[PDB]
Amino acid sequence: SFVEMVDNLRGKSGQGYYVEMTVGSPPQTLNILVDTGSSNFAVGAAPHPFLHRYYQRQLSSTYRDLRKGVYVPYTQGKWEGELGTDLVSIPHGPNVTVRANIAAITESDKFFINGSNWEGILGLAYAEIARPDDSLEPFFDSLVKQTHVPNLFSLQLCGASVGGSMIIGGIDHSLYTGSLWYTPIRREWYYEVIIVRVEINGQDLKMDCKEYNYDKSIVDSGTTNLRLPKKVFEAAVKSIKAASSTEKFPDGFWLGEQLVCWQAGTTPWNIFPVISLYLMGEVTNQSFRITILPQQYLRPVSQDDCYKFAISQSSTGTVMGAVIMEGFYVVFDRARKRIGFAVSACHVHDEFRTAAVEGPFVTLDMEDCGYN
Ligand SMILES: COc1ccc([C@H](Cc2cc([N+](=O)[O-])ccc2OC)c2c[nH]c(N)n2)cc1F
Repeated sequence: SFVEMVDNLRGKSGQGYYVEMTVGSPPQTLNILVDTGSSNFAVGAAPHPFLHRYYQRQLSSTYRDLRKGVYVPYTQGKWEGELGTDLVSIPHGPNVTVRANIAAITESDKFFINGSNWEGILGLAYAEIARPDDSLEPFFDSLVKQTHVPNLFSLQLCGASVGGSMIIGGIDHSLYTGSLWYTPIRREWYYEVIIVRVEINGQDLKMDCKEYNYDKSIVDSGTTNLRLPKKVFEAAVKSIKAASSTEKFPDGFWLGEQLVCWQAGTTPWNIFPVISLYLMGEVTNQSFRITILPQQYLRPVSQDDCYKFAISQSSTGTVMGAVIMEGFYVVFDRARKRIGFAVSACHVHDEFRTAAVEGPFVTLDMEDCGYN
């Protein structure tokens, strides 16, 4: 089972992964970004230069107008829409059709990306961060309530046309290897977690573990990079720099501005360190760590192989984005309020190193790593 859902994700590097969904009756097909960093089901519902398709409510016999608007400011830009409901389904997902809240995006400024394969967003986080308020039930919540699909989904984000799998309602064994280790979901808004220790090539970053989670640490498929707090990013980069000093790179590379290139097939992966995040475990004083390779944080972008540094600075806490998720099979066990990590069956590595998920490790005062 779940074979119907395997490989149901596609994507364009740096733009996220999208699943195919249909909305309305008769069904209208759209590509919806899979975002565990937001909680709205929003879709383009009016003409736009970047949208080559859009939700046409007037053509759905099953549409219902909630007669309420929503205004979402996004960085330097925004989107606005009319809230409503309609029948939604996932062609390559569970065989269910559900009535869900839909934010019909009717106006936007600097939101939709020029030439992006997706026309909407599927916010899989919790209601607390749903716009305009926590009373707009997130899609996955309606899905679970209206069907018998277990309260759980898993993501295998593979990279370099990127692809992956979103398994709704189960765990597909062929998507990972070894063990799944679970970290508790600290609070149900974002998929917030607690990082209790960071290593660069085995060397402890040695910071107040509260810094790692300041002001929070989330798992966000809607973010490309691994984004770390300023103090943490600064330390991580210093350490990553030291670890790879056999070659020097322009300060622009460490800022994600400049690229770094090598003769096709000669990328010096080994001079780059691995990165380990220790996550709070399910058992007392027990943690586990997930380790990613340069193949994860060096985003491929001629007859050379060129890459961009995919670790960047955050002011809104740690974001375990695609850079992290692409090394692992990530299980969002909402039912049990925990997130599973297993080595991904599709992650990119070489013959000497591999992403890892190891445990347990004795760790005291893990609660103290949580920032308030
Ligand atoms: C409910 O309101 C929003 C939901 C999601 C986003 C973006 C989605 C997005 C993802 C990627 N992407 O690269 O996956 C690129 C561009 C995007 O928006 C244009 C986002 C930001 N962070 C998260 N989790 N998602 C912005 C919103 F205003």
